[PDB]
Amino acid sequence: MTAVEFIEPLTHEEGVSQATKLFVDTYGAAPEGVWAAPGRVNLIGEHTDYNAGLCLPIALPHRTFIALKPREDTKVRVVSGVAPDKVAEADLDGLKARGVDGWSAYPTGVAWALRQAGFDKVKGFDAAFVSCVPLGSGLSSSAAMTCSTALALDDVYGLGYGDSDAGRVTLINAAIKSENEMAGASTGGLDQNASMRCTEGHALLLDCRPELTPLENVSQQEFDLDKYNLELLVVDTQAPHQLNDGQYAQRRATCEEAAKILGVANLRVTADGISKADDQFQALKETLDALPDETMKKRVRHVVTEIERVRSFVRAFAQGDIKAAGRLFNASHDSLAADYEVTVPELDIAVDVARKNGAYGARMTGGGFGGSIIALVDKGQGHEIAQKIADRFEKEGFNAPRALPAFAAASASREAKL
Ligand SMILES: OC[C@H]1O[C@H](O)[C@H](O)[C@@H](O)[C@H]1O
Ligand SMILES: [Cl-]
Repeated sequence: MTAVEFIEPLTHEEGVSQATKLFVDTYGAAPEGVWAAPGRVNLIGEHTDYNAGLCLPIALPHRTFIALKPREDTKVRVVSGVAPDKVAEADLDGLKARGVDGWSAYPTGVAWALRQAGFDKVKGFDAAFVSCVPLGSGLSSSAAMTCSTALALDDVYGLGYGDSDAGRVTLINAAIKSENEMAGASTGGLDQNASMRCTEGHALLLDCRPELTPLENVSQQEFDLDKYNLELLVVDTQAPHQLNDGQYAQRRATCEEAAKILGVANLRVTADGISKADDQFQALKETLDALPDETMKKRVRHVVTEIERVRSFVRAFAQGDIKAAGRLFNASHDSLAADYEVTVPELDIAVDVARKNGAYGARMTGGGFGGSIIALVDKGQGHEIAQKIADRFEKEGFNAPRALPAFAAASASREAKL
């Protein structure tokens, strides 16, 4: 039985080359250019983004590439390099929310979102996608697809939102709106902020209070693994997970009803009230006594402690306290498992193997219910822990996992013009 596979990121050259070839093969004409948005890892601050909390993503070197040409009419053609025979075709003229299904919903929905926002310059396009953000990995293949399309449409229609950070929040809202209202997949804003606003060697300290301007809601935190002789191990469990199954939405609804019983606009209000209390334990106790439901107490107890763990992680990493940073990873997972109840055996067992084989800490990243774990480990130990996870997986009768190199990489950009 064969060694655990590592999924190497497509280079600049491979992405441009493969995106354009799929373009020419499907459409015949050359694209106007090639754009790209990365997948992401969320280091800590999970199930916080839709509660107006704190998140800390990095962008992966792993990118979705779009070759795009705008069209004179309102028709949209899209093709994906995982099925280069199925061209999906749709029409923007009079298009309604939910008006496209399948994966074509996501990129079509981006033009739909921009025309809904009053960008009357935006008509149709042909696009070809090639990605190495693994599907079902919970590393935001979704956001990589929408944010690449949103940057391409901004560029070819000359909207003027692509060449600034502040500008991209308008493209981000469009990408978010495509996923929520066209693809009908509930999403909270973490993935698309990461994909369009992270920078190399930095994590994005994202504040999700919706009243904040773009300059107020991000801080670039130094995240140089080489400084501390670290490696970030990422292992996609490949556990089975129905893409959009209602679990994520139930969570959001419980939180939204938490906030209503509590009489706050959102749980970040509640979390900030507890944090600044002398006796945080007494502050959380008085909060949970207001929620009569056992499960709702646990969801709120997760969101309150998780926001504080983001502030605690940002301090720990800047101090070079990698033991303390690892413990914060461990506490975030443990909270996701017990209090939020979004883990599965594959995630728990992968984490336990990492823990018992010298990881500073390990945790599920993104939504849960499957997908990927992340581990702060010593440089040169990633392969060994990945292979230990794979061996356990086979002993368990689980599907084989796969691992990804990971480090803080660049956000969305244009890769090619002519
Ligand atoms: O941290 C939980 C996470 O789950 C998914 O990846 C969502 O799309 C994100 O917006 C975020 O809510
Ligand atoms: Cl096909």
